[PDB]
Amino acid sequence: ILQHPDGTVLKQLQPPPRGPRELEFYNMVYAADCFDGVLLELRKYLPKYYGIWSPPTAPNDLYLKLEDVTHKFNKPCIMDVKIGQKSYDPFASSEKIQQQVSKYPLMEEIGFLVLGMRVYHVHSDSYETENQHYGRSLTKETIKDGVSRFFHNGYCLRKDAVAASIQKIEKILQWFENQKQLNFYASSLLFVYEGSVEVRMIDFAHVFPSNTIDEGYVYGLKHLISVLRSILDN
Ligand SMILES: O=C(Nc1cccc(-c2onc3ccc(-c4nn[nH]n4)cc23)c1)C1CCCC1
Repeated sequence: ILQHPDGTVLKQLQPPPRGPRELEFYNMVYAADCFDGVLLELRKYLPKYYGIWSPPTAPNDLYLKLEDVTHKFNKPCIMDVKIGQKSYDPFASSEKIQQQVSKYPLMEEIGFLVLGMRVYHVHSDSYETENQHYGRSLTKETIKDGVSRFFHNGYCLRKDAVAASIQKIEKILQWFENQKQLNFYASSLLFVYEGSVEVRMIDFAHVFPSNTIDEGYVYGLKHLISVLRSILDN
């Protein structure tokens, strides 16, 4: 992800087939002549899409031009959470499945994985960053405290941001409970709050047509909501 001053991010397409699939996803959703009520509603929860972009002198180098969801914040606190019970898609080989489950074998049980966070700390005027090994080290015993860490800001637990996060996730869940045409694998929620709320769906390299509820994604959202709810009792 490259941040542009104009309030956008440029995401370089991942190698095939992932990058092309993510392009086609954005193209389908933001199709100008689209009057599909499900897809129109979905736009609210995605970054705004500004189309494919490539450098003037390099047509080979493909990017997506997306809304920077963090742009309107002064000191954004950011957390990326991968959602679902399976991080592999319906066309993965046995080895790919093994690779994906190996990456975090608790995905089925918990239904989400923290990819990382950046937390602004007022007292030090500095950022605490956690990488992918942080979330992958979390178990059922430590997931609540693992998530809570994100909301430690301003000499307190930011229960305001926790409650707001629940409310925004709930709307996304409502969308998922009113559609059976898309299933989402290895996609994320980006959480942002002001450290000095946004919750948006990102990363669509493994979104596929379906004729069923995305039960794994729903499970993930519900468990995430349950964890966040518990944090409100801290
Ligand atoms: O700091 C982080 N992430 C971050 C930082 C700043 C801006 C944005 C971001 O803002 N709008 C976005 C729209 C789409 C995408 C995206 N990424 N992959 N596909 N699409 C990203 C976007 C994200 C990470 C590292 C630790 C905590 C999580």
